[PDB]
Amino acid sequence: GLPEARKLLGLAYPERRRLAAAVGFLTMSSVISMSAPFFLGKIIDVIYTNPTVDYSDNLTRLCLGLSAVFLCGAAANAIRVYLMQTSGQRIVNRLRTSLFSSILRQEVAFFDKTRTGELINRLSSDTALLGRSVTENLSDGLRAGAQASVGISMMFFVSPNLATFVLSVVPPVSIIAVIYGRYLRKLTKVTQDSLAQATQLAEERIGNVRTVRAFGKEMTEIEKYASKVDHVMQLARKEAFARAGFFGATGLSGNLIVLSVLYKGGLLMGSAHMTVGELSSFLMYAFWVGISIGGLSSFYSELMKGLGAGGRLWELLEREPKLPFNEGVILNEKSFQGALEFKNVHFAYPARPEVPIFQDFSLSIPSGSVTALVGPSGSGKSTVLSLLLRLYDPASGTISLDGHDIRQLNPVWLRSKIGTVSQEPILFSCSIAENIAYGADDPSSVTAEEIQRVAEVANAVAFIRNFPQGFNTVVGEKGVLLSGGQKQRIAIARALLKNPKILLLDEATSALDAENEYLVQEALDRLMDGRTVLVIAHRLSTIKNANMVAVLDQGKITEYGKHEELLSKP
Amino acid sequence: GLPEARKLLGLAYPERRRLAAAVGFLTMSSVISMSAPFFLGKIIDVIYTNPTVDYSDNLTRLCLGLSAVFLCGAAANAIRVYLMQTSGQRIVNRLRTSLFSSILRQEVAFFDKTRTGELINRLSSDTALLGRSVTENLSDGLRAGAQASVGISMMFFVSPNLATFVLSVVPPVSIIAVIYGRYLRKLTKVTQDSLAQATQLAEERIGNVRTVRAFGKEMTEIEKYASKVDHVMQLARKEAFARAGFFGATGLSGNLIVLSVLYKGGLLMGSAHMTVGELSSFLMYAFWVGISIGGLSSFYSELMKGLGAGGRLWELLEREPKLPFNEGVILNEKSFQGALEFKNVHFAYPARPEVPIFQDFSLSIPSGSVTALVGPSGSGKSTVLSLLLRLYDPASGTISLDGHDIRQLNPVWLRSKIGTVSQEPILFSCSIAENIAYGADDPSSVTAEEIQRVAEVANAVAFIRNFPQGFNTVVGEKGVLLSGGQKQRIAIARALLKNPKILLLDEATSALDAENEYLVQEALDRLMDGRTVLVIAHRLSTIKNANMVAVLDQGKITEYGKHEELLSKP
Ligand SMILES: CCCCCCCCCCCCO[C@@H]1O[C@H](CO)[C@@H](O[C@H]2O[C@H](CO)[C@@H](O)[C@H](O)[C@H]2O)[C@H](O)[C@H]1O
Ligand SMILES: CCCCCCCCCCCCO[C@@H]1O[C@H](CO)[C@@H](O[C@H]2O[C@H](CO)[C@@H](O)[C@H](O)[C@H]2O)[C@H](O)[C@H]1O
Ligand SMILES: CCCCCCCCCCCCO[C@@H]1O[C@H](CO)[C@@H](O[C@H]2O[C@H](CO)[C@@H](O)[C@H](O)[C@H]2O)[C@H](O)[C@H]1O
Ligand SMILES: CCCCCCCCCCCCO[C@@H]1O[C@H](CO)[C@@H](O[C@H]2O[C@H](CO)[C@@H](O)[C@H](O)[C@H]2O)[C@H](O)[C@H]1O
Repeated sequence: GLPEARKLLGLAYPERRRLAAAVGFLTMSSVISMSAPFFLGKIIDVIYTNPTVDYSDNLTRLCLGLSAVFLCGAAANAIRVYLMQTSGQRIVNRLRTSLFSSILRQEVAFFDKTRTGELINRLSSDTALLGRSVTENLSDGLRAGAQASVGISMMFFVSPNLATFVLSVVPPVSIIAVIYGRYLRKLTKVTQDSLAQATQLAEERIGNVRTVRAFGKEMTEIEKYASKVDHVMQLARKEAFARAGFFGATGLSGNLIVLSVLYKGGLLMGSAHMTVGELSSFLMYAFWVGISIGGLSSFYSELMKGLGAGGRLWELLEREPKLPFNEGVILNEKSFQGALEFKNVHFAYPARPEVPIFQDFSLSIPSGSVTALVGPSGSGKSTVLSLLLRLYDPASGTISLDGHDIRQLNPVWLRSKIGTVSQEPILFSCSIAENIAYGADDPSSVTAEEIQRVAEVANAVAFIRNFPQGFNTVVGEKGVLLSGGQKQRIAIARALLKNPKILLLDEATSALDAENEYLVQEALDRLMDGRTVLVIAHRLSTIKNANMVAVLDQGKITEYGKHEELLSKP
Repeated sequence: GLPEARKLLGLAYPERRRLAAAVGFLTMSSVISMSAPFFLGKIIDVIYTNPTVDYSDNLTRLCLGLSAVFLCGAAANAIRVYLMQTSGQRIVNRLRTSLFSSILRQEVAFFDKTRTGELINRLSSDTALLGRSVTENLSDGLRAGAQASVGISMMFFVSPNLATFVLSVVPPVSIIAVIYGRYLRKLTKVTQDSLAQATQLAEERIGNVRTVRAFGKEMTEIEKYASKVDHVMQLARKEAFARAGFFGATGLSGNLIVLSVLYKGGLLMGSAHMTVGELSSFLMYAFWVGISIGGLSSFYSELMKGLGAGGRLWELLEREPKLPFNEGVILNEKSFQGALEFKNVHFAYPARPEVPIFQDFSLSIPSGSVTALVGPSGSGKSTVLSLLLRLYDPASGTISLDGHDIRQLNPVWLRSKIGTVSQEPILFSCSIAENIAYGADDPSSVTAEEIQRVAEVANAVAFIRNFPQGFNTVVGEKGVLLSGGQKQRIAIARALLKNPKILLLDEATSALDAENEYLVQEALDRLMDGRTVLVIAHRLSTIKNANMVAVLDQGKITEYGKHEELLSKP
């Protein structure tokens, strides 16, 4: 309501001087324009009164004068439109940057409960709506509002009898038409509800054609759908009958209302209360009020749509992340060794809080050691990485870095010290070089020599240069699809460029081939060297060579020790 | 072109009598309507010539007569709209059923290369377009075409000088405006291309916020996006300048063209070549031609859109499935025993033809035996089920049922004999009872007693009745979410109701809990009894108890025999 309009006020505020200039051009053009029916009525009565008089010179002067008025009106409109559009574009730009900045500051839990599609609809559609609502739509309502105001005033000035008549007739007709319109909307909802059901059934059955086939139900589904769409046709016929009636009734009413004005006006002329010019003026103003009422109606719908968008954008713009974005301490070179400690950690994902991942999880990972995490569910093991990068906070317990609770540190800084290599790595739809550069604190500051060096160590340089575009080859989803081994080696190149003291590896037991597996293992060994390594082990070789082995069973470290001492225990 | 219009012809053909009646009402209304500027010009000249004459009785008779004309016109419009809408609805209904029927007849390979979203856009949007293109849009172009035709003819009848003048002036202005319009479209594309890039970047980075966080790149992405949207603003300002110029130029040109007609017309009146009424008639017809040109323009855009839709729908309607839908033999009771044979089967999925799944795969599954399929990739093992249900055909080799190549049999029938229980079952968004009933050849013919019986055997009846709605509980995605064990037991209830001689089980090694695992194993044992079972084994108990064990290595049966004889072999 009142604080909503206050937010729309401040939104247009940085552009107040452009919008004021444009409103000034809009007022000038709209009010000068409103004078034409009045002056046309005077000319109509002049021709009527004097049919024997030569009007060539007046006409030539008037048409030369009107040319000049039209050139001015065109210049004023050009300026007004440019000022309005550019004002909106600046507002939408400020909405895009502000909205994107807030979204990326939110905790992972927020993304867990919010769909990417909805956030993109807010960044696309809602920013467009909100931007034009305080500009184009505000100008549109302002013109229509002034033109109904001037029009109605001019109808009463031209003839207080005919204006009072129109004002007594239109409202009852408009009220009845609104009630008929609301009925027609309900018959439309009934049809579109039924059509939505049929389309959802169709979508489900196409999407699960393998299950449909498997049970020999293609013919059944075809007949089911045919029954649903035959019922839609039944509803659509009822709707069509009500729509035909409405268009007939509103059309007749519109025509008869105009006819009544021509008839009452015709009689007022005969009785000398009015001239033909005066009636012409009245009808032009009445028609202009009609259009202006339409304009105010369209302005109200777009204002409500823009306020709807406004509520959705102020929701994210004002959202305070439930986890700090760039806040906390940084450790010095002397104190940062890369030792990690889990102490009585309890955790369940925000989306599935009913499923406990950790239940009193304690694990001590000393500096420069290789600790192999072993256990049943990989969901539990993979969650360790998420908590170490503080994507989430434990429900209970603490995670410490060199004795410091990771909550007391700058999360951006914490993450710069912890590198990761996934079973299935994520590469953005940009060049290989940009993807590798991403590892650096400053990816625009990396040299081609640094990118090439880590690409050699990661055993990635040969397949990259074997691309026609080389390091300029656009990868990701929207680009060139890479093999699992190729994606992993670029992930290792990125890790090497990051150069973290702590490394978290998730071993890929799902897929690896004779050619890739060798060059990936060789690169992973070079990467693992001189770093605190936490590895979700699947390969027997990494478990035997690891300094320690941790058994994760039902979200707790049940057994911990060297691989050999673990075989002789149970 | 010519065969395209021939298809649109036949589309409207079943509704030819409704559409003819509506066109008749459209022609009547449009041609009677076109007479009003002519008759208004005569009345204008009558008032002008006789200002001293009482016209009250003529006006009252004319307004009573026009009331009757308006009541007729309203009735004709109501009928015309109803006939047009209902004709389109019948056409769209025939397009929905025909299109859905063709889609579900297509082989699984088709769905492998076609997105569900695209098929739903063809069933939603394109059926709507095509249906209104031969109805509403055809009527719209027909009215506008007749009204430009009558209008232009009437402009020449009213004044061949002024009509020739307008015809010499509008085309040069229209050509120049088209060239300026095409330029403005290119500046718009440049802006919207840039905006699409920025939005895609935003979508990717929001969608991969975990990777962005992990490398401390939230601030980098925010600044990257801000750079892209600042560049969009630069393009949008250039576009805004060209749009402002175009609206200024087209506005001025429009106004000056009308002014030229008022001036030339004004001079023709002075020289006695025309009357005020005649000029009024001419301007009304000129304005009506203007609107009609707009109407023909809108009709051409919608005709092209509808032809675009038409090409996409005739593509699927005329597509011949690359695998038979409901064609082939059925075996008798005596000859159907449920014995299966794979002979030198070679296969690679249509989407990934570079990856061979089977390379000379041969496996003999005798009637009433339990064969356990064991091996590395589960992708290979799961493909056996797809080939047995003939969702695909082998590239080489044969699959036989009781000595008959499954290609020679009716695939619907073949599938009625082969049941399946997946690790992750598929349940539609309908009642539990409807989901269970799906197993039957006639799911509407199953009794509540039959559904309850299989639900008891499947150990499903207790959790189903423990639902507030019971067997009426809507499950699937759009409904009540069930546990893995609950979904599996309903899958077993459906299998029991199907009562197949052959059963294909995919053992769920991913998830199973102490409570579910017992009741699911008990139900699976009752289901496995007296049937030819092929089980993708993960549980050691099922491999030891199985009649035979088949080792699948690199898409071939490397070792086959009893579990004990297999341990002493390598
Ligand atoms: C859905 C559509 C609904 C439309 C409703 C139609 C309503 C009918 C319209 C009737 C119009 C004619 O209305 C008629 O106007 C004249 C002229 O002002 C009035 O006539 C009276 O007042 C005028 C002055 O105003 C005097 O000159 C005249 O001598 C006197 O008789 C009539 O009292 C009135 O009945
Ligand atoms: C569908 C219906 C379409 C018809 C629309 C309504 C037409 C009404 C019928 C004709 C009534 C004629 O009414 C007549 O008009 C003229 C012109 O204004 C009036 O004339 C008055 O104004 C004109 C200026 O236009 C002066 O030149 C004249 O000295 C003055 O008396 C007459 O005093 C009046 O009697
Ligand atoms: C972007 C907008 C472009 C708009 C272009 C504007 C073009 C200029 C319009 C000029 C209109 C006036 O055009 C003028 O009309 C009169 C009246 O017919 C013509 O006049 C001539 O023919 C008429 C008959 O038709 C005779 O009665 C008259 O005595 C004779 O001089 C002039 O030869 C012509 O020049
Ligand atoms: C922005 C410009 C707006 C103005 C639009 C154009 C107006 C032109 C200027 C006035 C010219 C007046 O021209 C004058 O019109 C009248 C009315 O048709 C003509 O009169 C003719 O028709 C009328 C019927 O309407 C008859 O009653 C009359 O007997 C007959 O001669 C005159 O012979 C002509 O000289």
